[PDB]
Amino acid sequence: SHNALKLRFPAEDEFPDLSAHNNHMAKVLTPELYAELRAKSTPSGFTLDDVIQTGVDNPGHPYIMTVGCVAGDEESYEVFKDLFDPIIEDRHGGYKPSDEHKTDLNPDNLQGGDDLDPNYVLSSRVRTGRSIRGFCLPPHCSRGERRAIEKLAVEALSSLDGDLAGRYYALKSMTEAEQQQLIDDHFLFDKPVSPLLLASGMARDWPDARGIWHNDNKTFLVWVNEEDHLRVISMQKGGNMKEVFTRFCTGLTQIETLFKSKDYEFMWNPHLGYILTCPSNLGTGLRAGVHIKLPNLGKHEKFSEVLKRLRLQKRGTGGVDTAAVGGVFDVSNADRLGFSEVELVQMVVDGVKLLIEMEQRLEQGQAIDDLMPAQK
Amino acid sequence: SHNALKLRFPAEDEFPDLSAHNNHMAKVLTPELYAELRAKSTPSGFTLDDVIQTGVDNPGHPYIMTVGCVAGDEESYEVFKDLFDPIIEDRHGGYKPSDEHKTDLNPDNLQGGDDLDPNYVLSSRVRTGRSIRGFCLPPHCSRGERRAIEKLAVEALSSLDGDLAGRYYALKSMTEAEQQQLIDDHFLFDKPVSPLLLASGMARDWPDARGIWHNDNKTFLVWVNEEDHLRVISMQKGGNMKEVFTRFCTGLTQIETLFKSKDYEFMWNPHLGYILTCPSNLGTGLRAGVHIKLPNLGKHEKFSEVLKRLRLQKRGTGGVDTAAVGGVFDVSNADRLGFSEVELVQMVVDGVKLLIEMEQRLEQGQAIDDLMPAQK
Ligand SMILES: Nc1ncnc2c1ncn2[C@@H]1O[C@H](COP(=O)(O)OP(=O)(O)O)[C@@H](O)[C@H]1O
Ligand SMILES: CN(CC(=O)O)C(=N)N
Ligand SMILES: [Mg+2]
Repeated sequence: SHNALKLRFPAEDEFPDLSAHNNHMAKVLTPELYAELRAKSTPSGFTLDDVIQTGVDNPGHPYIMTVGCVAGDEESYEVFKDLFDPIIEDRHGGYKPSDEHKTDLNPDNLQGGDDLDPNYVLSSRVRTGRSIRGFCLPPHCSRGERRAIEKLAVEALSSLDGDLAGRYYALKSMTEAEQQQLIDDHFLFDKPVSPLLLASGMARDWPDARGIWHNDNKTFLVWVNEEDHLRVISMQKGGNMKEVFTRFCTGLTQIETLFKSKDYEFMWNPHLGYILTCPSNLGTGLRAGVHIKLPNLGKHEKFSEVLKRLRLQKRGTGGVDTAAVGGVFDVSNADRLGFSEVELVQMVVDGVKLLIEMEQRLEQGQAIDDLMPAQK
Repeated sequence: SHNALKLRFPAEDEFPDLSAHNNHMAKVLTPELYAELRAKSTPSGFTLDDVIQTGVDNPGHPYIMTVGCVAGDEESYEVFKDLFDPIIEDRHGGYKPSDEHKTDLNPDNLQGGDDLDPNYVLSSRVRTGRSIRGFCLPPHCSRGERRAIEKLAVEALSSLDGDLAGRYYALKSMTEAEQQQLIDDHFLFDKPVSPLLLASGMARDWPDARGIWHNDNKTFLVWVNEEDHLRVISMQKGGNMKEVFTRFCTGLTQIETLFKSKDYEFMWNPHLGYILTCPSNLGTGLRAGVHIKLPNLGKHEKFSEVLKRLRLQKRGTGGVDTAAVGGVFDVSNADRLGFSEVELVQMVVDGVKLLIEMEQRLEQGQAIDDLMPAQK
């Protein structure tokens, strides 16, 4: 109806001015593609203008190119595939429209990874996101859908016991004390301040139906209705990535089984893996990483390059840890789609091991050139 | 609340005794203005008492006229504008509340200054400072904020390349000899001995989250978290001020670009230019100068007159808190607001040549007074 009104205007009159923009959406949205897709709509009523709104509002930057678009439901990726495919291929370094994504949530396929030198790895974690099929994604979901998702999530999470026994914390009723504890634990999320997220409409009705759940041992954490229906995180001190990944896989499996009993399932397909709001999170939507002490390597000229070759990413940290050590970094896999969860965790395990060997060499004041890896 | 307690005492009982003080703050702070602004506070909690403490604690300075107050966050200049505006006007030769700041980082607009006499100018340097919006300034920032700033600065600076490729050296990671070596060679900020630094609260937690980043040749350097979040410096031996300035403009613009790509912006506004801790560093926050041998002029009557005439300030060989040794004076532009960066460097280039002229004649007994220029 509203779209019907826009259709009365020539396509070029509604076409966004992206002359100063720098995001994936802007790169692919040609005057032709816009005229071609602007009349389309998903069953929930999500249109091309809805998909690209955030990319129009947020120009992005030359160096850091943002995605500039979001899916509003599972059908968005199909209906507007001519937009998403090029963006997906570009963002995930060559992932073709015909490629297949393999999912592997079997910890036993992981080789080693249970002994990352604790003298360097302070903590390990693996996180992902999931969408419940049948409901619209955060940018487009109604208060009703969101509340239904929250109910489904809470039921399941409250059924978990033993190692995964825990409790739910609704943001709405959260006390100052709970809020602080969660903040000290790095388990809290607030209303997004990022315009990329705000412009998509995902922050509507905040904090209605949003919540945080974590097990009593504080090694398993779930965020409900934030960027995606569910955000799942497994973590713990030390470098036992295998243990962290095992809890990750077990937790996801149990939750899924709980959903299936009520006839619900995660959004997933052979091409895009698990479906999520932002194209950059498709496939495994998995980020496996470690907080690692690398005071020597961190100050080395080829640090960023080595990470790149190992297909890893880094971020500095701002805690007392890096202050005392003089170089603690948050390192994780860079890939998301076209690699299974196992292969992704494997690259972090393998990558970290080499990082540690280099750090030790540097400690001894030796060279690390012979240890340099080739781009993987 | 502490301020609430103090508000229980009449304003006259809390009013500081500035009878033996000689700083800009002292020239403006009246009992009336104090009573009017003492109940105010910024979102961060910075109060008038916090703003003026250093000026109450420090009646004067052995080498320069001091401001006597500091800003604790970007909002300080607005909430306490009735204090700052008069000071800013006095410190920056008449800059009024209605005036506008102009920027000009175009090296090409600088004429000459590429060959200041090497027999006089030992080295040329151009520096400025930048504040990251959203964080409190050094007088008030928490250990957490300061650590966050260092984190952001290190990741950004690690992207510079070419002649600007560099490395970060955390203060806490240098040996005692390494730190003093950099200080004595005029590259690193001195130890927290400054009277302003101590009294304003900027020495807290030292040396936590403080450090210096610089390229291989140490011709482009960045101080992290000293008196300002960032102090960008370009320097080299000799008198080729133009090359120093060109490198300065280049590096500076790349730095801003890198921060923008991360959704961060420097504190700035049309009126005050770039926002820094000390009002004396507003606008361009630029201090361009040379280390110059002037044994004659140094011990001359109207030397301070020629400098005040040329809008130039003199400092010791080791900085503002030091005296000139071996006849080597630090001569730089005095004002920073109301003039563009190019105009500022131009005044230093033109000024130096007049200084060398006066020197060349004083060394020939031809004590000249005709060279005396008109105050610009
Ligand atoms: N022209 C110059 N050449 C070399 N070193 C300089 C020059 N100017 C300043 N320095 C050095 O910079 C340091 C800081 O001095 P200060 O007076 O505080 O300057 P600023 O405020 O600009 O940083 C000192 O160590 C000083 O020796
Ligand atoms: C107090 N000072 C010195 C300084 O800020 O470094 C002034 N320039 N007013
Ligand atoms: Mg200084």
